[PDB]
Amino acid sequence: SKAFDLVVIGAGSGGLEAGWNAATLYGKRVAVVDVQTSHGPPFYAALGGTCVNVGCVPKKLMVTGAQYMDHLRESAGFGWEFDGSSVKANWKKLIAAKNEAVLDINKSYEGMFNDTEGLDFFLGWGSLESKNVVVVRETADPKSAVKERLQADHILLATGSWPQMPAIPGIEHCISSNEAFYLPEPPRRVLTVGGGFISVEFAGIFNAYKPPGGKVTLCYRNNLILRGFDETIREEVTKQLTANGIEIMTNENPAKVSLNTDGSKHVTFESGKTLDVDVVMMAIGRIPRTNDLQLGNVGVKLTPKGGVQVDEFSRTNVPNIYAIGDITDRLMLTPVAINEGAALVDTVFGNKPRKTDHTRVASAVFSIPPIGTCGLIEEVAAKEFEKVAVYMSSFTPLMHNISGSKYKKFVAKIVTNHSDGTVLGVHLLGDGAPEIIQAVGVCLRLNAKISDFYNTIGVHPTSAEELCSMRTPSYYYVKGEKMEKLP
Amino acid sequence: SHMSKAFDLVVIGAGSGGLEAGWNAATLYGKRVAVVDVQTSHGPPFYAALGGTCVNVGCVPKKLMVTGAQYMDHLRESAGFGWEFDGSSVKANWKKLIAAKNEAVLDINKSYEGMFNDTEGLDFFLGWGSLESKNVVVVRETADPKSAVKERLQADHILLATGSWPQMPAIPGIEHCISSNEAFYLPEPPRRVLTVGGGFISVEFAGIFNAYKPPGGKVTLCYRNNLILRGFDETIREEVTKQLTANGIEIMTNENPAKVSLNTDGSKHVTFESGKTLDVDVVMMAIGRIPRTNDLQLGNVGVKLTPKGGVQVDEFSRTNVPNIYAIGDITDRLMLTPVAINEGAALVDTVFGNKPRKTDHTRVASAVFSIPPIGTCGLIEEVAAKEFEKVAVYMSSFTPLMHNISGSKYKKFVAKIVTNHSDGTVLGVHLLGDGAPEIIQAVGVCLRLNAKISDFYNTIGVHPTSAEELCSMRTPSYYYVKGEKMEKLP
Ligand SMILES: Cc1cc2nc3c(=O)[nH]c(=O)nc-3n(C[C@H](O)[C@H](O)[C@H](O)COP(=O)(O)OP(=O)(O)OC[C@H]3O[C@@H](n4cnc5c(N)ncnc54)[C@H](O)[C@@H]3O)c2cc1C
Ligand SMILES: Cc1cc2nc3c(=O)[nH]c(=O)nc-3n(C[C@H](O)[C@H](O)[C@H](O)COP(=O)(O)OP(=O)(O)OC[C@H]3O[C@@H](n4cnc5c(N)ncnc54)[C@H](O)[C@@H]3O)c2cc1C
Ligand SMILES: [Cl-]
Ligand SMILES: [Cl-]
Ligand SMILES: [Cl-]
Ligand SMILES: [Cl-]
Ligand code: NA
Ligand code: NA
Repeated sequence: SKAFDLVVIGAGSGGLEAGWNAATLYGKRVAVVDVQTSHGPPFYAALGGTCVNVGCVPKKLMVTGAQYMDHLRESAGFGWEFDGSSVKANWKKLIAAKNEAVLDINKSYEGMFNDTEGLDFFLGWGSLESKNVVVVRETADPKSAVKERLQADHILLATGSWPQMPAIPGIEHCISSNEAFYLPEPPRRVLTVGGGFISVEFAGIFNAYKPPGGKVTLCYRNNLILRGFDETIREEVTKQLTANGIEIMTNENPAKVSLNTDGSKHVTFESGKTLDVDVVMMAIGRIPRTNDLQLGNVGVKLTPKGGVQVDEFSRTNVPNIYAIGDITDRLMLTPVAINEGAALVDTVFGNKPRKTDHTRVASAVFSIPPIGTCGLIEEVAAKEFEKVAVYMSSFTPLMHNISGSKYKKFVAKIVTNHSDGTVLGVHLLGDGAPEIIQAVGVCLRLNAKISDFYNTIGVHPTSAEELCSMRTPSYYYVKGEKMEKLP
Repeated sequence: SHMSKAFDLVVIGAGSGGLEAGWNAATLYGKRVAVVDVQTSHGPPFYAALGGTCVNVGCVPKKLMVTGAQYMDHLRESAGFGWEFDGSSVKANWKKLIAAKNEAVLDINKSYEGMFNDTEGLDFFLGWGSLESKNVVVVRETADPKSAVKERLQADHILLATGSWPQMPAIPGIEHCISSNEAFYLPEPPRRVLTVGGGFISVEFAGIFNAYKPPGGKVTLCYRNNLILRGFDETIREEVTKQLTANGIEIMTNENPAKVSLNTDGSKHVTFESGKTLDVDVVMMAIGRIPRTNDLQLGNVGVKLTPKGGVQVDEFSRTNVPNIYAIGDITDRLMLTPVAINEGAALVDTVFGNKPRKTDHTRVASAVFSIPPIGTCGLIEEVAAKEFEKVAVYMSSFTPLMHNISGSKYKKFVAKIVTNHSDGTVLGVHLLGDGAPEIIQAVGVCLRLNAKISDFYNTIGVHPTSAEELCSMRTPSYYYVKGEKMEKLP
């Protein structure tokens, strides 16, 4: 048995931040537990968390790889000549370079533990034995061989989320994003199930790397992909995915999946339609990872959705037990889990309580082309503010009339409280959107108004400068109703 | 008819500034406006045309050409992500680039053309504008004041918006050299080229010629002092030098051409002041741009010039003559299109809108489209350090993740924030690497709202991006205390 000031269950974004800050800013004794030290099967997430191993970082590399499909084709407009028939996308080379890059980060975090005093790493499955004891076991079976027992005065739960699998017959024929990262070969025909950013991002990855005669289909059970994003943007990205050869099946949901004699999958939709594919990747949701923690042993309370319930400072119902990051089922983003972990350790080991602000958080979707957003979409703004204005600009950038990708419209929309000009949200679609939106998140912390954008001098020629050129609302919401003139 | 025409405002120069002023005077305030320019569409002999330098031989076509040049990196970098193709078959077709560019520019030319037909009170006159007197602009067939008169335009107010022009140094064999204007029209990409100058135009062109050079080629950039891009962040100056070298560009600093002659094969033989020599197919001089005031006949009305040669103006763009104003590059200040545009809008609001307004020339964001590019806004540290007793510099430099796989590990991203350490106010932000021009725009908005470093640091990052580094810097890398560089406060 071993003592500590902080035991962190889960060496991911939120937990490495919390642990690192405690060991180094406040010189506490920290233990951190995870099930695996390097990425991949069988447990996928590992030292560094979801982001590093099966998340933001490898997805970004693979989206970057998929973008060359457009680049190679678009180069001809600017005079570039080569043998187009010689072009092939080697997925194994992609995956191998991606794995090497992720493994470098893994080795780097191992070195971080070996080099930082008062921060120890424990390999295996952690769970709550009592209010101040964490057990680590050989496997996730609450019953396997104990490896270590750790008493702790404070306990941080930061075990993240896991893909949700619907309970349809044949679900075990489907993969999740976890397995997608390791596919031996690029699927020829693939169905991504879901309308959110993971389904959209992988559909473009697979679309770029599919072999000759490939097809990517994305299905979603409701009418329009990317619920929660700007409505013009959802429509436009739908249109740009279609122009790049992806087939979008809206109002469709798998009812079952079966095995074909050749090893491919036979998907039957609730509507009766059928599709044969090599891979069915479910990306319908991620759920808080709470099962393995034996939370009953101490009474830590859950919300009706399955998140560990927390107050604004991340405290559970049981004193000295905390929860940050995806396990709380709030904003599922890496930097938000990091900010929670830092605010928590500031509150508990330093002294200036700090709470994470969950409004006006900027985020991105690495679709092709990508989306960058911060703050409210207009239909949510229309329910809290009596007068809302929407400034909108949309057009194909001149580089994309030369490249031949004419379908590539840039969209910039600014939503305001029309009573005092306060910017409430900014929504972007087009090359560079994720990069443009970062400093827009700072603007929103400063309560920028539309006149602060419009009075700023443009950087020319950029897409971003569009945000500084809008003076006149394209339309309004008054008391929740959409209209073109103010009444 | 054979009678002069009358206007509230005559603008000489239909470019960035003049078109903004004219359009706004006509459409917002119902003035009667004339705009004069020398050519309706781009290209020789006069290069700039309706739409200005920006549209014809500046921002717009250079960005299309830098975008074309970036495919050289994209093609190469694709291999690290598993793209395979016949490398040996790769050609850069400069003539296709130039054709595509001319066609895009000409489309813009044509759309300005129809704006004039349907805008009531906004008229275009072709030829050369000069001041005959306080209320009469004469338009002539050429820049020579003896050339024939095409029109006389009566004007209550006159706006000088004639922009700037490349400067040519008076060295022997200067006639064998070209400027950026000709560079846009060269029939063939040069095998060997010297770009003379260390400013943005020389650097951006070096990148473009480097991508499109034929098989045995070489781009050399020379600069008379010791480090390119004066006026920019010093770290970024040194790093951009390294990245350009890494891409096969030869940077010769502390070198200056003394003379140029023709070898017997027709190539250019450049001798430097050091006595070093270089043979090239093209010498592009880009040592500076000067205000275009010579053709205006300013002596006729007594408009004063600064020592530097620009039209002297007050904060409201007024000259020493009551109803004659000047904006844009002719005033030899900040030579940027959106600055000319903002000056034009402010001037018109002031004169005809009764809502006085002056352009703010501080904290203007701007970009260099070098490969890799720069985005910058506000003070560089050594300027800040002369004005503020305590200055903190936050600095981060990293290889973005993609370049761990691409092959281009030399592509370091640099992000610097310079602050007044007494109260945390951001004084300057300086960025080098892919996306920097796009990231920096909203930074301009932050600086105009007096952001502090903690406004940055408390903002949650968008992950994974390069921009998020701006919102993860909490501890100075170093300081200046009463002008003195030091890694810690005393
Ligand atoms: C495909 C995909 C793409 C994504 N892209 C982005 C993006 O672009 N930008 C963004 O901001 N966010 C992105 N995310 C979300 C981001 O990955 C998460 O929000 C983030 O990782 C949450 O961090 P966390 O600390 O809550 O959990 P995690 O980082 O998931 O860490 C949990 C850790 O706990 C370990 N663990 C679980 N149970 C136990 C146990 N009982 N004992 C010991 N260890 C355990 C796991 O092995 C894991 O390493 C993406 C997610 C996915 C799935
Ligand atoms: C190569 C290059 C690249 C550039 N890149 C950028 C960039 O990326 N971003 C940026 O912001 N700025 C850029 N600039 C600068 C930008 O082009 C100028 O700051 C801007 O055009 C200034 O606008 P203006 O209205 O002062 O003058 P202009 O746009 O130059 O307009 C002046 C007009 O007056 C006309 N004219 C001149 N004399 C007369 C006369 N006597 N009678 C009638 N008409 C006349 C000319 O034909 C011209 O059309 C670049 C410039 C160059 C040369
Ligand atoms: Cl769905
Ligand atoms: Cl819907
Ligand atoms: Cl060619
Ligand atoms: Cl020089
Ligand atoms: Na350690
Ligand atoms: Na931050």
